[PDB]
Amino acid sequence: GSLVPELNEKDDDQVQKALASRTQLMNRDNIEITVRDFKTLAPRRWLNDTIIEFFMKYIEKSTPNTVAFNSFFYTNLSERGYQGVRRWMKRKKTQIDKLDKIFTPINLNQSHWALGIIDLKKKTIGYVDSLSNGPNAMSFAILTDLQKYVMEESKHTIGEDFDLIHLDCPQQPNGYDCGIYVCMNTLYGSADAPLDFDYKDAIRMRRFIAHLILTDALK
Repeated sequence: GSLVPELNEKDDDQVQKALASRTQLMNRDNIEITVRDFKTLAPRRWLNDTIIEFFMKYIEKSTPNTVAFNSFFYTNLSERGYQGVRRWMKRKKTQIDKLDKIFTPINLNQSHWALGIIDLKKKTIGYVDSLSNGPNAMSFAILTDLQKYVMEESKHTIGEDFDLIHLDCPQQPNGYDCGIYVCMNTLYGSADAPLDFDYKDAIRMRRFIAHLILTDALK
């Protein structure tokens, strides 16, 4: 009972084959994944938005009272404020007051992948970064924006007294696995597990997402 499973020989081979066609692999929940996107899961590649979006949607479907927005959520919120994201929640067929958590993947400066976690139960908003400098101006803004989102989306019933925290997490050994670590932090958060994974667990994530894609995991 760990969270990211080890693939069996048939499933791992299905991944190798799809990675070698270096073709559409999936079109569900309005996410088309090609071999092109699938290959960003290949060893040492930058995970693209589409893979992030797949994984968010998988977390949503596999976690009660949980929303996990795609990377474009935070970009619209940042650039346009609450008004630019005002229908996003309703499109999820739920109300913010009925949630345990909201996950927001954050693409800082086209490259750096980080995570926001709004815990409605714990009444915290966390910034989780695997290539973390400590608190900075960007992390403060994220936290501030995510707080404004809670306050707005809830018609000002909740969020104003949330703890704005910088949540420690496992630090990546390299400068390209941000994406996978966001995914690792999301899965672990969604299970209320401590962020105590290591780099070997992160490499298995790559194979896992690839498996979920190939086995049409979004039902």
